[PDB]
Amino acid sequence: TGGSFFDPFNGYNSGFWQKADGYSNGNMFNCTWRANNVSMTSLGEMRLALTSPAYNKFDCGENRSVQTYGYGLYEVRMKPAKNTGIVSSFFTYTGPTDGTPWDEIDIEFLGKDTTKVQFNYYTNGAGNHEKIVDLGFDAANAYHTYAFDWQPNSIKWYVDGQLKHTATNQIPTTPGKIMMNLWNGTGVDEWLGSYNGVNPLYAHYDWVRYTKK
Ligand SMILES: [Ca+2]
Repeated sequence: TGGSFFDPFNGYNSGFWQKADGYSNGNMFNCTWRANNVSMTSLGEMRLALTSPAYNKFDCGENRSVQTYGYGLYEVRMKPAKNTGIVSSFFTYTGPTDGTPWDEIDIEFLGKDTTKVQFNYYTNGAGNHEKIVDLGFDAANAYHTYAFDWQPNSIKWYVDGQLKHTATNQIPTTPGKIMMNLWNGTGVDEWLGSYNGVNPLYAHYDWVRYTKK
């Protein structure tokens, strides 16, 4: 696994992170990941872009850690994109492609309503832990700090240092990579709203911190 770190996103660290490029996840992810869709701003931010190179085709950005991370506090200072039919995320993930069980822990912002955040996690591919929380502000407007404390017997999620949600049942056990992506869905209209093709759209990440357990 990796040790504690802080990245201020003043520049793109290619020994530490890697960009998805040249393929689509398939199913609900109605886009092709492109390296060019992950970029660094002159303000010290990582920006993920949803862009359209041709009619009804969408390019998106996903960035992942090279190392894998285990128990402890994950914090992201970010602001999601705002639009029907999209998600901006910050999550941990390992699964069958990595020779392990599907273990994942999510903070997801459904673009159809950026005044709510969704929490979730999967343990050995079993999911359905969705919890939707009212933020009391519009996440798309300004940076906020979002976090999860992943322990052996519980996950605790925070918004600006305040506890919002706690899970205790069927908790993930396999270290995963730290990931962020922004994408437009198809086939999941009830969850995300339909996507209406509007672009470009951006999600911005000021910084990421992990603190080992
Ligand atoms: Ca920064």
